[PDB]
Amino acid sequence: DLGKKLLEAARAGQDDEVRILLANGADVNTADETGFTPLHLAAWEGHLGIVEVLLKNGADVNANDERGHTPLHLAAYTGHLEIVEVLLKNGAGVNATDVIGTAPLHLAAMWGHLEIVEVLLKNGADVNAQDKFGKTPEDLAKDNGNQWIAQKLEEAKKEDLDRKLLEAARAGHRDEVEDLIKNGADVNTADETGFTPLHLAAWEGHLGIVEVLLKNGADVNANDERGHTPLHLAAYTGHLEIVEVLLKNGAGVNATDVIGTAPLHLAAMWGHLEIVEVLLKHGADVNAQDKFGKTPFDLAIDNGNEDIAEVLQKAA
Repeated sequence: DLGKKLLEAARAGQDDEVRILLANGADVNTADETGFTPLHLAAWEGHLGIVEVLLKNGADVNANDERGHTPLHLAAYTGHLEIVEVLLKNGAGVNATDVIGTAPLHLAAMWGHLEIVEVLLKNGADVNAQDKFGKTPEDLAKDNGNQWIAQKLEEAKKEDLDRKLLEAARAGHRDEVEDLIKNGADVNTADETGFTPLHLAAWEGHLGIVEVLLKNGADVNANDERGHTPLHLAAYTGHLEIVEVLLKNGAGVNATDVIGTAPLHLAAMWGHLEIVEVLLKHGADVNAQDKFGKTPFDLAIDNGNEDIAEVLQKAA
């Protein structure tokens, strides 16, 4: 009956009695009739001291009860922020669900535990997880009156939809892009360096996605942190058909980055003759110097692109 005495001590919060019982051979993973273990109970009542002890003595951080509740489900239910951080620390399942489909984030967002919510998200909690009733954490927050947590969850949702749109744009998944847009993703979002979905599509040469993004209000002249526009990226990677659509949709043909390089500079240095001819036809300044002083002609000569040098020398 050591199991009963360990369950009791864990619930009451008797730190020493927990150690005395474990030392005398108590099974750290015993369970009452419903399925709660010594860890479940210590997490339900908030005894951080016994939590750390039990984990250190071989407790299963992810034990389930009859209804599929885990220790993390409980600590998130009772608002004990310190215990949640430690359960995750030992490999607790941030997205473990119960028979109803409820995850810890459903619980921390239903009982107004702002800190626990942002801690769960940082560890990978899914804001779009739906329970058996079709409720996400954001739905339960609005049903109870936690409006700040609801906004935070909305923020994380848009943050996640934007990341997906950037990746879909890079990878060339026209279907995912168009659906992400129809779900409210910002076509103008930007990663840490300032690349928008239209930057990535032009860089990778996915013409179909360039067109879609532009038809949905994408900033054709958006600048990354280095001052590059999508046209800069299409010109130097050599995607002729994208350059034409970009220019047809308002692309500044004389945009300059932090180094003072225009698209013509990049097309001439990388040796894309057709794009050089198209840029000139659309108004590119043939004589433009970058901050170091080089013209596109000098860059073509530097790289042995004689055809390009000829065309630039004639347009000058």
